[PDB]
Amino acid sequence: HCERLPYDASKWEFPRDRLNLGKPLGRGQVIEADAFGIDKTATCRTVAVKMLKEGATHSEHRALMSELKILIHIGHHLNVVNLLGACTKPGGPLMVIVEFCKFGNLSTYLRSKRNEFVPYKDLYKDFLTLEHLICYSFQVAKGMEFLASRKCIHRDLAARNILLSEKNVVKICDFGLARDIPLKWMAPETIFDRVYTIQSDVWSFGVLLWEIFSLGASPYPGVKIDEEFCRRLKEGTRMRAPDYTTPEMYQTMLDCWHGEPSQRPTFSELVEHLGNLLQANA
Ligand SMILES: COc1cc(Nc2nccc(N(C)c3ccc4c(C)n[nH]c4c3)n2)cc(OC)c1OC
Repeated sequence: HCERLPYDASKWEFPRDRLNLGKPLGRGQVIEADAFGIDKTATCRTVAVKMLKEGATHSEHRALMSELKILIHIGHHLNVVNLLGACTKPGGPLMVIVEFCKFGNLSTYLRSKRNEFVPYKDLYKDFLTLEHLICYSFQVAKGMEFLASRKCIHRDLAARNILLSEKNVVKICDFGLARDIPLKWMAPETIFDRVYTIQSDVWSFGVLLWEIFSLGASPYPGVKIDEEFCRRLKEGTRMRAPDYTTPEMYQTMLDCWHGEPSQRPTFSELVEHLGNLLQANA
């Protein structure tokens, strides 16, 4: 019921003749673009634009319109990919304009920096450290506490859906399955009972932490995702600690993977706790 939602064109509508489309960013289609005056200043800024494919079904146009209204409803936060404007009027294609994250998804970035990482550390001069990793974790937690306060469940929280921007700002994206009230990231109650709550997102956040402190490895390495895996997960079997974690961060993963959803930390508690780890590293 996010079709009903209002669209204030005065606030959001951006003229199509001030958008210059660039290279595709993959796969609905996302394209890199240049927008003049989208923050109301006299500047040409790089943005990302979701538009439709050459087919134009009603359900596809409905879906994208729903994405837009959900983003308007959610509101702005530093640690989500924010809406800048949209092109919705009868002139041309439906286009949703968001902030461009120039480094792409966090899983891929982290993988590309495995020989450019050192923990806690004589002027290497470009490398990732534990500080960065804990900083990214803290930021996603902040983004999730925000989404939780807007009464959303993400339902697909994974490093590939975290985007990296300039100045080490990470942003939660993919709100196409965000609701109001892939198995290796899924909580047991969501696997077995089909449940989704903010506390199920906490479990996924735990898998995301494992992804961060493995530098973008795939969860449950070499494990068959079958009826046994789900047995083991129900029982209480968990991933071992990844290669680049601290003890404290692995403990937080285990906490997020509590069997009882109400016994997992809330995102506010994770923001508190991760904030303390960040300052302890520093
Ligand atoms: C993941 O691929 C890259 C992304 C990006 N950067 C980027 N920044 C912001 C958004 C965004 N995306 C994909 C997007 C935008 C709008 C929507 C909407 C309405 N729904 N979903 C959206 C998804 N992609 C940069 C890359 O290399 C530099 C990538 O590697 C090719």
